[PDB]
Amino acid sequence: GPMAWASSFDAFFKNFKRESKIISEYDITLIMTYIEENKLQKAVSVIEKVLRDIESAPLHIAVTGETGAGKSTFINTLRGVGHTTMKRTPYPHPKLPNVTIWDLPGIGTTNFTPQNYLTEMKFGEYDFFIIISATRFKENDAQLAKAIAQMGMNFYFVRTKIDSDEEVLKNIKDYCSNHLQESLDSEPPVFLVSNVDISKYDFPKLETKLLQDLPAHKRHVFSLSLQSLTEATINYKRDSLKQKVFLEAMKAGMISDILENLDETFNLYRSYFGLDDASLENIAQDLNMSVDDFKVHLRFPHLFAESLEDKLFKYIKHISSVVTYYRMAYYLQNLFLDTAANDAIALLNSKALFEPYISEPPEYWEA
Repeated sequence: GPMAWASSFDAFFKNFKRESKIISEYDITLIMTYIEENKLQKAVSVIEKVLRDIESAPLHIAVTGETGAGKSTFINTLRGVGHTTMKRTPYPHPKLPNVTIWDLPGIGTTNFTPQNYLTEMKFGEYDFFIIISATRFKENDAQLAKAIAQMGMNFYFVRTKIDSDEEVLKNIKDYCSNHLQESLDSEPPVFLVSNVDISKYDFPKLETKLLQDLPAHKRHVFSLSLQSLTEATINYKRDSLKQKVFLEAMKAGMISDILENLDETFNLYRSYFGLDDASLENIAQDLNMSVDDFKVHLRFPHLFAESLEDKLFKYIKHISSVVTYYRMAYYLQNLFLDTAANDAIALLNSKALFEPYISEPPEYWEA
């Protein structure tokens, strides 16, 4: 009953990295206590509210520094795009409407003190600041960082690196910031980021830190904002989506019918992982084959083809083992999310992997 529901709620969220949890440790213990006290309406009301804040979370990121190719590329990276100003300029995310990346002019190109620069750029609107440079950070930049901390807000230093398509990283950091820990006195990190490959240098560490520092309810929309170009960014999306459908199942209490209603949800999920038709049709042409003949080696198109009801029956018993059960819609969504994430990971090395499926199976499904 309620006690087993509560203990199954607790065990589920222990399987996820700290920085990817879409609800706080406080809200977890809260929902547990209410369920244990059998205040079931109160618990559902809390879960509903949590889901409300996750789905409507705005994300406003201020990117401040000198103009140039590296800065524009990083702003596009935060919009999920792979391509003498004195005003800030908004750049809305093309796929998430609640997300806006702001281009702020470098403080050195204005006549503003740190405090007046921040009020001119309406600092209270943002979730955090990225202070970005292509060369070396100046005393200017360190005093702006100091002024942001004194507002009670977060900043991160990003140095962009021109690339073509270890020792380089250590040398660039000695060049770009050997005077930062003088002006600031706590030691701030610098994140080196490649202008071509988000897998390189410090960008994986940056996504992890930004997630860790954000409020729990904003982690979902941030994890979705980045393009599915590395195993790390795919898995942050996978784990965040899996938590969300579990919360939906917790608040809620003919497989072909259920599948047909999830059809729009399944297409949303495909777009998150880069498996929309257009993305797949493009990979198929680079491989010189029918897109229909391409998808034969992906697991997600034939996932719901031993009869399906028996496979699902056995799937549900594995997911239940470390009993609490949920609606069939929860298990189908969870299964589809693991299958699509695995297919997107395999396509990161598409052509070398054809040498019947190129992806790993979703756990507990085909065994």
